[PDB]
Amino acid sequence: GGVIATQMTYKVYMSGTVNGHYFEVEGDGKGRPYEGEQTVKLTVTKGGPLPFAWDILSPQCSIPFTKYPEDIPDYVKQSFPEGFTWERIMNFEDGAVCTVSNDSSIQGNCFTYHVKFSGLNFPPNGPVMQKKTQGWEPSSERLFARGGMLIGNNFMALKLEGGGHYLCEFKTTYKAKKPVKMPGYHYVDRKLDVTNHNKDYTSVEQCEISIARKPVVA
Amino acid sequence: GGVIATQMTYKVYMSGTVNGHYFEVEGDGKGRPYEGEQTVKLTVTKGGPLPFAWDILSPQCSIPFTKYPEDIPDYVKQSFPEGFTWERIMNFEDGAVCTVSNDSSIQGNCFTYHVKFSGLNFPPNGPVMQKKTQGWEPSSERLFARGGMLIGNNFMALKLEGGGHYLCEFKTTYKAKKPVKMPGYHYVDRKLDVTNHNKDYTSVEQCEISIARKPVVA
Amino acid sequence: GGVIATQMTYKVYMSGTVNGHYFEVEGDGKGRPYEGEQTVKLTVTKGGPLPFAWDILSPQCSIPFTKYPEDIPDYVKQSFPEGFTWERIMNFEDGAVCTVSNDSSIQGNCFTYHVKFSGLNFPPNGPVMQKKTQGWEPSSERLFARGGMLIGNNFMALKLEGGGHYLCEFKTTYKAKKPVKMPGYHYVDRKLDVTNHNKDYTSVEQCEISIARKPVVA
Amino acid sequence: GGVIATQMTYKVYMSGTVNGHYFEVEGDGKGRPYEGEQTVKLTVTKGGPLPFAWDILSPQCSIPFTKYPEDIPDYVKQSFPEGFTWERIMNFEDGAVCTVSNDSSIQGNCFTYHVKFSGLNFPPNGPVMQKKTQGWEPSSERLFARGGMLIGNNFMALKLEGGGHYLCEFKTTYKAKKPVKMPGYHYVDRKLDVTNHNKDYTSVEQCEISIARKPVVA
Repeated sequence: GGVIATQMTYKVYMSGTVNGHYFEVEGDGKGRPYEGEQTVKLTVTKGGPLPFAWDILSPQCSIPFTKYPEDIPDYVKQSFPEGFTWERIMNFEDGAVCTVSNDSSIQGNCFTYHVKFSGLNFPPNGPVMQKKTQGWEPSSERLFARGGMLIGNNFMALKLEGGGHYLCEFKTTYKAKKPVKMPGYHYVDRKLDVTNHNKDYTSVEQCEISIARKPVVA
Repeated sequence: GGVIATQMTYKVYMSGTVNGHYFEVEGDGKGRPYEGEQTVKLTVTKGGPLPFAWDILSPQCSIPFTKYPEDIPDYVKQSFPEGFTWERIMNFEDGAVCTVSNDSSIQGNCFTYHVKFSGLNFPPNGPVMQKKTQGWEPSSERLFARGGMLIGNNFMALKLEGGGHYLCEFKTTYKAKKPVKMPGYHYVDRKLDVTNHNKDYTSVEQCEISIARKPVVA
Repeated sequence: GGVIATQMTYKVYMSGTVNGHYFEVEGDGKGRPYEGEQTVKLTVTKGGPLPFAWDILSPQCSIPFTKYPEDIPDYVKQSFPEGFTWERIMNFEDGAVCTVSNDSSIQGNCFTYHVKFSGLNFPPNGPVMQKKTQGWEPSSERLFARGGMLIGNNFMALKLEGGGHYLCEFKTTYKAKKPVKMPGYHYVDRKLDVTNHNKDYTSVEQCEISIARKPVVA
Repeated sequence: GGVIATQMTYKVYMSGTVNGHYFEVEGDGKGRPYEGEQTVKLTVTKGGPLPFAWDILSPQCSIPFTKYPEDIPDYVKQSFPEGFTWERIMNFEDGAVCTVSNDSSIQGNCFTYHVKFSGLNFPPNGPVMQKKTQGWEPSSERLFARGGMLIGNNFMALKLEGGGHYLCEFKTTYKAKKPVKMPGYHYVDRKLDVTNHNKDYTSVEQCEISIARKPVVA
């Protein structure tokens, strides 16, 4: 890689509000960027215990750790050392909407992610405010190039306590801070699991596997 | 299969309007339902030549022909001989919206699809009314069970003449006419290509490969 | 008016499907186009009794009968004798979507409206399929000019049996068949009431008052 | 009013990001709450000069100053001294989305508004990032009660330099911190004008007239 080692670490500084409730989070992560393997530990440093499902924040806590085949240009890795930013819109089926923005920078062997999260209109008796969600189903992000940016769309779904799903549509725009070689139409399959946490989720550990690929049936 | 042979044929009767323009279509198709392989020939029997891109109609012309692994229940095949119906909403990025409804019945070795298509708000100088589209990128439909129905979401994209993409979000609801064994969270990867057509697309031939699968990274 | 008399009549021919259920409707209407007063009688000539709330069809049954102040150009009236068409998208809060297209022509003292209605994804246990709706709250359509077309947006709401509202967002695009003088940013306030009907709504009578105006607080 | 004087003042503390760009704003306002008349002066205290149109922030800078007829219960005024909060979603026609949350408190004769603004996906060559907008057309918010909250929908539009409009749909949810008497289906007409500002809009003065009313044609 030259700029990105086979083994990297990263820090996460997140801030934001959910239905008006302010909060702050810090995380320490590590993983093999070229293997698409990752793990991170979060701490609600302010505003905890959170009155909403942690699952809505788990996806906001690292694109550089995506396994890209050699024949598919890696938009995000190419952006360093300059780095990139991403902007995300999350539309939940019960009307809740979230806007999230990240700034990813690099320093030596450590990535630094600054995140601003804004979510609202989560129904008081809904899955999020009642904490009835149980993790995200594995997902598949559809990605393509446009205006020098990489745009990703994903039909996410949170498993519900008692069965059923709580749908959320994701739209993420990755913006490199310098022009890079754009990839073709492809996908990134992911698995995001909370592997550990304390009773009130003021402490959480997450694992994620991200692998890019070309259309299965082409 | 018992009800669905290894080799089947099917007839398509489509009717509808696009920005007020009425039209009728008839098709003769054939394929191997258990192999997910298909081919169909369409004829614009009324209202032709069509003043809009044929690509918006190609996806409306056959779920029974989807290759499902044995460990994933095939919602659509299970529905026969009773059959099923599907309702679809297509949201294009330039504001155009389409609502499509199908009724799939079976008689011996032949499937019969009756289709009603309603599309409007296609900008006069847009890709559809100017016929600047060049086929659909291969897609991946996210499917899950709910209320006894199978619901599918797909981020489709039409290739544009001169480069670039014209996005369309698909939402399809499959309704069996009798209760069947519901599948888990899965996907269906597809490839839909117009393999032949005359000058004004009043005649068209399409090929499609549909394969179901479980999450890649799980 | 010269082309539009002070008292006019009109015929309505509607066809369409709701969750796959086909139907046909015919109506005889009359009103004072310059006073914005209207009344029409509908008959479900085919596919009745309808298994869904009639309220979703009441708004599809006459823009020429809108009272426009003299200082606000009347886009629709100006279009005659050539006439115009309108395309409408209806988004209900429970996910149901409808696409509607009309063609308005004139012959002497009578207007003729041909309508195609396509609605689907109405939840089986929802307000529409269970017939729990009780009319539309009076509405206010926001209108402005663009590309020679008049575009209207309206936040509609159906009153529910037992209290509460069932929201629906309307987007209507009016397309004159000949260039006309475009109006500025304005609104059209309406009142649409079912004044009579038989037991299964296979027969219905509707009254409507439509008045254009400039912003109240400007 | 007892709690709200005929003449009041208020302070505004806003913070947020637009396409990743952080900023802070402070304002001093005054007005006659029962007359629906208002005026406020803003200062970009941090992150200026802003690289985006100020118009997107003008609507985030005071519901208490709305003239409500006596026969229509004033949800917001009733909430004091406890106060209320509002959550807003802004959907622009070019894809940009904003989520805004406010907290309105009262102390004597002064209202205090704390605001968090999150906006993103504003196209770099769009009206907002290029500063081609010229104020909001007067608007009309559709309001109704639900779950003890007041919900408002508004079809907003920004005038564009060179003619034309840039559409934005508003959805605002007002949440009183204590139960109050809920109003019926009604509207609030508004006029929001930037009456003064310096060259780079790091200083701005805004005027607003807000009047509630029942449906015009009922």
